[PDB]
Amino acid sequence: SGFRKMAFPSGKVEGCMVQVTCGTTTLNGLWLDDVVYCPRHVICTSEDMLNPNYEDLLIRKSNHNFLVQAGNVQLRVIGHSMQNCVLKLKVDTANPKTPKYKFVRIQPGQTFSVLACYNGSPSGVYQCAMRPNFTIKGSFLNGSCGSVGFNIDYDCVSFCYMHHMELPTGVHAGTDLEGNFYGPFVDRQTAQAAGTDTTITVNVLAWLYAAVINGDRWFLNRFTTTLNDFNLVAMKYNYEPLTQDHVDILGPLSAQTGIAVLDMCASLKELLQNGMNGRTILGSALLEDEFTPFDVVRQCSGVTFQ
Amino acid sequence: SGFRKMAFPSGKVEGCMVQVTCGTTTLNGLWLDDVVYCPRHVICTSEDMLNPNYEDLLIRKSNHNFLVQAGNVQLRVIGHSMQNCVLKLKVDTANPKTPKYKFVRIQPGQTFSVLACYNGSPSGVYQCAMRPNFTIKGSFLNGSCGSVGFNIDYDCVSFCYMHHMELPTGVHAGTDLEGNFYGPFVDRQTAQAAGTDTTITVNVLAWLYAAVINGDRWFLNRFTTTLNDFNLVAMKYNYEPLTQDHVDILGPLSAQTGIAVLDMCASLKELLQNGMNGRTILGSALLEDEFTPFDVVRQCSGVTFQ
Ligand SMILES: *[C@H](N)[C@H](C[C@@H]1CCNC1=O)NC(=O)[C@@H]1CC2(CCCCC2)CN1C(=O)[C@@H](NC(=O)C(F)(F)F)C(C)(C)C
Ligand SMILES: *[C@H](N)[C@H](C[C@@H]1CCNC1=O)NC(=O)[C@@H]1CC2(CCCCC2)CN1C(=O)[C@@H](NC(=O)C(F)(F)F)C(C)(C)C
Repeated sequence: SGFRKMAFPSGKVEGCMVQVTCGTTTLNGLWLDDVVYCPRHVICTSEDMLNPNYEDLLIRKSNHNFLVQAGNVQLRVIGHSMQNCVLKLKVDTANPKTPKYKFVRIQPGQTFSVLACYNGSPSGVYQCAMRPNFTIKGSFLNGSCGSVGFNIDYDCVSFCYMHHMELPTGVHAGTDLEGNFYGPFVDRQTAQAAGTDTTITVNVLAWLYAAVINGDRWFLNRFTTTLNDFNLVAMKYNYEPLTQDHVDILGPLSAQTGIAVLDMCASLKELLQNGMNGRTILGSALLEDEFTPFDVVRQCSGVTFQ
Repeated sequence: SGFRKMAFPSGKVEGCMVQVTCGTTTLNGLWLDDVVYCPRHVICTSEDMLNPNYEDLLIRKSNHNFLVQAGNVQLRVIGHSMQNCVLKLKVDTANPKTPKYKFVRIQPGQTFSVLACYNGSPSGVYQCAMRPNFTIKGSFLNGSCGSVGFNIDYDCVSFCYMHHMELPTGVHAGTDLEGNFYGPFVDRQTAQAAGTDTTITVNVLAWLYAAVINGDRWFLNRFTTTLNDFNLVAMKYNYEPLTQDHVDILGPLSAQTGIAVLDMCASLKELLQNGMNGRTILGSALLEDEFTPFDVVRQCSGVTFQ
């Protein structure tokens, strides 16, 4: 028992991280087979970070303008192209550490692990969710761009995120591995801002089930609610709506604990109207919304990866 | 910016994990050079989990009673010995993936990353602290014993924890890698219990400095306090005492933010007496005590490992 913010083991991804230098900018790249992926703003100059023309900027580069370091071994670039907001650097060596992988794009509400890197060297791993407003509440400093987010399914790494920028509230924006931004953000230094977020309702319910599995029951009650009546309360507390599909996804957790989903909704309803009154759930004094129903089952049931 | 519960990259440790079977018990072992380390209760039988005699139990075993699987490759045991509460299984192959390493024992208040494993296969990574009562608030299920806790310093893994058991409040107890338990716990199924914990004061202060670095300032105040007067307030809230050495360790964070340590103590004092009044710090509604001053500097300054 116990419940922790759990990331995937990072070893398969660590063996893909490299350092990409263009001019005086150094950031991280992801080396899979004979291609290195990195944020295209690596080619941006200090003179015009405000409104670059990346097509123009890239046509002025040669292969030799990209220094790629895999550890203490330099990789020769033999081709380059732009795909949306990422650069694809063709190199003359396939990464022998290439895992089985996919490029997948995730939905707001889903979670992933981030391997933060500087100078091609992994610094730390942590778990994030895609917020409803398409930001992620990350932990990133200068030089972290090109760090990736990922999920693991048995032996296969599903890459879902590459880091590109930090917004003025301290949250982060980036792309999928095809270079397409999550949300309405661009890789220029404009006045963009996150815009209003909501709480991921289905995930809070998942985490309440985790608490019950782990012996926190104090927030349970004998009441129930209709889905419609629950959602009227959710709207007022800036929670997002719960759907019948969310109820279906919570089925296994409902069956394990014996607590009907709509009964748990009635408990969440009372938590929202009354607060927690000096008590905690799973060591938190807030309702936690960055665990999916999958995350809870995995952690409380013990799935591994190989 | 941003602040996350950050674990170390786990790849160096993933390459050391193996599966150890004796009888009908399977758990995890740590393979370094030609030795596999695992919890000695792997040899315990179901008949007498209550009060085993491990010397007696081990003298009745042969090398061939230990099945060790490194992935899908079986390792031949060529010797075995007991060191305190761990078993040292000598095998006929050195782990070619052995990192530079040390066996270190940590202090309550210090943090480490845990690579949870089942059947020799890594499941997830998360960050823990050694509690003042020598438990850790982990996340562990059946078969997780032999998972290790560790810190990384450049290229060198400092192993500090091996998992052995779960106590009745859902917290966890284990040994250092020499087999010596943290705290007053034994590897028998008796009625042992955690005993009362305290909050790690210096770590809360570190995390308040992290918040200021990240732009949360609302809890600051114009007041100050003496160390003695602060500790009178700490005792009453079950915080542990703050020492001049703790004040010295917080020096760098004090200098970066311009907030004197004792000034931050006055802010913590008011937080303890008034609560947080519906506000949050670094996304938490509780005072967080599982980040050390080192953790904060590392995350807010960007140290890597290679
Ligand atoms: C990548 N190494 C870096 C990550 C970033 C530094 C601080 N914390 C982080 O997560 N990305 C950047 O510095 C990008 C690159 C930039 C925009 C594209 C053109 C070249 C310069 C500036 N930048 C930023 O993240 C900006 N943020 C913005 O422009 C935004 F607010 F999003 F519009 C700054 C202000 C430097 C954080
Ligand atoms: C290791 N695979 C396992 C980890 C544990 C299972 C559930 N969550 C966990 O962290 N360890 C055990 O099962 C140990 C082994 C045990 C004690 C030594 C002799 C052989 C049997 C039983 N055990 C336990 O953790 C106990 N706990 C206790 O005995 C304690 F409370 F600590 F005294 C049980 C009750 C099974 C959790």
